[PDB]
Amino acid sequence: LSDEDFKAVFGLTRAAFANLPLWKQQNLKKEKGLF
Repeated sequence: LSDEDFKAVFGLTRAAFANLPLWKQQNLKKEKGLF
């Protein structure tokens, strides 16, 4: 995912996503298109 497209997916840039705690990253990744 391109950073800005990633932002379009998750609402925040990859940097900001990584700034999030592991569980939050996992939650967002699950929400993306896993569960």
